[PDB]
Amino acid sequence: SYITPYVPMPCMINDTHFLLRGPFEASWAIKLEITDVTTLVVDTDNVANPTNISKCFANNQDERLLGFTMEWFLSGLEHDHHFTPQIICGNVSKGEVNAQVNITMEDHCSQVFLKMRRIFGVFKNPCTSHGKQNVLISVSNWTNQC
Ligand SMILES: *[C@@H]1O[C@H](CO)[C@@H](O)[C@H](O)[C@H]1NC(C)=O
Ligand SMILES: *[C@@H]1O[C@H](CO)[C@@H](O)[C@H](O)[C@H]1NC(C)=O
Ligand SMILES: *[C@@H]1O[C@H](CO)[C@@H](O)[C@H](O)[C@H]1NC(C)=O
Repeated sequence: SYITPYVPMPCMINDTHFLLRGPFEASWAIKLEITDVTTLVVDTDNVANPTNISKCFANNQDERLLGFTMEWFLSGLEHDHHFTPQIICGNVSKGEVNAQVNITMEDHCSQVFLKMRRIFGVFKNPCTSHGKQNVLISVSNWTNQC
């Protein structure tokens, strides 16, 4: 099989905060926050799915590398047709997160949790408790957090 060179550096802040440092020691990092706070609402122009979630990083610099990193991150979940979380792109120029991933479904939450547990290791299971659950994806600056 083929080995991608665009593998980020994972680092876990805590049970709900995670970072994927852009490959080749980039000056940026993908920020993943597990939270039940809804920040984004469905709009006629911002709906996305796992197949074109890269379009939530259009106006960003080095958008190619961001797309490659998100591609690495979503391996094994996008190919799944039974993994259909609502994904809402956000206006980064207005201060919104790059993407909001609806993981309210027990199965979607379970899949995201298992992928992130393969990446970062053991942490608190967010799907035990019911209710709304989201993964907010943004791009933050690397300040040598780890
Ligand atoms: C997890 O880390 C973030 C980032 O520093 C912080 O805002 C948040 O309060 C932390 N959560 C807990 C439960 O400590
Ligand atoms: C992703 O593709 C769907 C159709 O498959 C489309 O409706 C949606 O607008 C696309 N996402 C973006 C951000 O353009
Ligand atoms: C997330 O999904 C649930 C059910 O799948 C839905 O009730 C909720 O409205 C969705 N979130 C948003 C912001 O639309």
